[PDB]
Amino acid sequence: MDFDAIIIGAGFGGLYSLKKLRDDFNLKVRAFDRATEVGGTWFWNQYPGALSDSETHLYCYSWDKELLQEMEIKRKYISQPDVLAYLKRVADKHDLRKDIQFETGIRSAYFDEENSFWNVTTENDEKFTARFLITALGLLAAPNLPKIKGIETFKGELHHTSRWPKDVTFSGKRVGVIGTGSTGVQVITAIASQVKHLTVFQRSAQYSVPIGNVVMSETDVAKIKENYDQIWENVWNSALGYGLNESTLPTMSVSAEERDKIFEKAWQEGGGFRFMFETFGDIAVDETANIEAQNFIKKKISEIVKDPFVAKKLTPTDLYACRPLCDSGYYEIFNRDNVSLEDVKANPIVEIKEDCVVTADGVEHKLDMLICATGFDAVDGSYKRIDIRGKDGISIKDHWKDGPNSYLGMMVSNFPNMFMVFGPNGPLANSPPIIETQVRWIADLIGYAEDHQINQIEATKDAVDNWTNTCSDIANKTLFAKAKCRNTVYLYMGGLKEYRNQISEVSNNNYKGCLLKQ
Ligand SMILES: Cc1cc2nc3c(=O)[nH]c(=O)nc-3n(C[C@H](O)[C@H](O)[C@H](O)COP(=O)(O)OP(=O)(O)OC[C@H]3O[C@@H](n4cnc5c(N)ncnc54)[C@H](O)[C@@H]3O)c2cc1C
Ligand SMILES: NC(=O)C1=CN([C@@H]2O[C@H](COP(=O)(O)OP(=O)(O)OC[C@H]3O[C@@H](n4cnc5c(N)ncnc54)[C@H](OP(=O)(O)O)[C@@H]3O)[C@@H](O)[C@H]2O)C=CC1
Repeated sequence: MDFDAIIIGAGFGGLYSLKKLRDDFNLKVRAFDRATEVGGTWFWNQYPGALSDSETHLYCYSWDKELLQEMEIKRKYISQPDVLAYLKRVADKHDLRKDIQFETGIRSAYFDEENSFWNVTTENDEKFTARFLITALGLLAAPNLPKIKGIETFKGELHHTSRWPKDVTFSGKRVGVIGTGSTGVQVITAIASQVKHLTVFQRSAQYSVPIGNVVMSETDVAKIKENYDQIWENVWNSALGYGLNESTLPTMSVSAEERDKIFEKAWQEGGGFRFMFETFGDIAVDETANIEAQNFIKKKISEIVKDPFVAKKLTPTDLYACRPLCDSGYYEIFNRDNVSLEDVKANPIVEIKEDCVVTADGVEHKLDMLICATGFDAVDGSYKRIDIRGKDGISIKDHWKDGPNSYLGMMVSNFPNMFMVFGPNGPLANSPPIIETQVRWIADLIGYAEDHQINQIEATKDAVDNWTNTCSDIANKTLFAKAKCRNTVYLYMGGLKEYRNQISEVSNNNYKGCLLKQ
């Protein structure tokens, strides 16, 4: 009797969840977040070089036409402080904070089968009740780097990229970075010119393409805002929602000289998804096609990195091109006299002293600062860190013991009245379009519940297994069977448009696979 819905999360997913349910469906709803301000991961992740993978004019909401026309499009891609300022504007305009309880982590969510609602308890023993639970948790857990003996003995600055403190200075300091993923590449490229010396501890070299983050002219921004309606229709009609001309052309169907200029054109425009999916249509499907994309980036590495032994060290061994990163000058950094690259697969880290990282060759790497760009736990980690218990009292820890399974990426069997926003078993595409799709869909169902006097919604065990069927069927058709994440399937790989088709069919067929109770 407290609320119609409780929302966990104050980022992209939770913000739109609260706006949709409160202002478009007149529900009484409260949102909770451990943060002190809106933003989600854009409020937490403030490491150097933090940048969006998707272009500025698309990494935003589409449901507010006035916001689209007044939005600031400063550069082709948007930095973390600017995303945070955008989400704070969204909360300002739509009067959202008055229904968000900040500095409040939820500890447990217990489904009350008798009354058909959720018992939600914060970490300060505050207990709320609500008919529906909206979980917009994102992806977060941060595996710091234990496994390395003696990391707790380090006397210098030790930061994980997810907990990046304020007022970090780099001048005159010897800095080390562990991790060469998307975050590591961004930090390394941003700080190398600022430090006295940078040591990169690379376990696995990955492919990276230029992002081409350039300033946007008054004319560039005007052409976007004049054609914004068509731009978003292309997003809903695409597989990735990145504004790309998604290619159908086979990689080997063109000559070697034509293939080189197609890759070169995308290399100049910039963009990771552009290089994989705007160039040709079978790079993630055919091995001969994939190797062609590998050899182009491998050739680009050996031209940029003048030292052939450093270039060889940066070249991915046998890793096939599956999600290459984007960078703003990552390969050029290793030409600097103050940058050292350490292959910690052939020369592993064995211990950390009070003042250094020591490798297996005995070399002590003196450091004033050690940055851990080591990553984040699995996508179900944010859910397992919650004490959620549905029917018969089973917890999501037990139910997802062997990975996350769901119906349409939004519903979990044995967990009624719980709807996941940007959760696992979802599509691989631009996140704001995915979040908007799922939030509009979930709100449509809850409105269908208030109209039809329904107080319990639950997915069946077989609709979930049917979802695992279509995800595994599409996934096993693509090259994503070597170094990724994902018989539990983690992602639906049919694209955004087919995901919206799939989810529209069951909303048009009386929510097939859902157990509606009155
Ligand atoms: C630097 C960066 C750049 C990215 N760029 C792109 C891009 O270009 N394109 C793209 O498609 N994706 C991108 N992503 C990924 C994706 O867009 C983000 O994960 C996205 O912000 C997800 O939004 P969200 O609201 O669902 O989750 P989040 O933004 O992570 O918000 C989740 C919130 O829930 C809160 N929360 C969780 N559990 C609890 C609890 N128990 N109690 C209280 N609060 C809780 C957290 O504190 C957090 O504030 C990027 C991610 C990062 C980190
Ligand atoms: N817009 C963007 O481009 C961004 C996207 N993201 C998203 O966030 C997710 C996380 O990105 P990231 O933060 O890079 O997390 P990642 O897991 O992608 O990067 C992990 C890095 O840490 C290294 N590592 C982990 N453990 C060790 C160890 N014990 N010793 C040495 N090296 C180690 C890994 O090496 P190995 O590979 O050998 O395990 C890898 O290089 C990505 O999936 C990405 O999609 C986040 C920020 C920016």
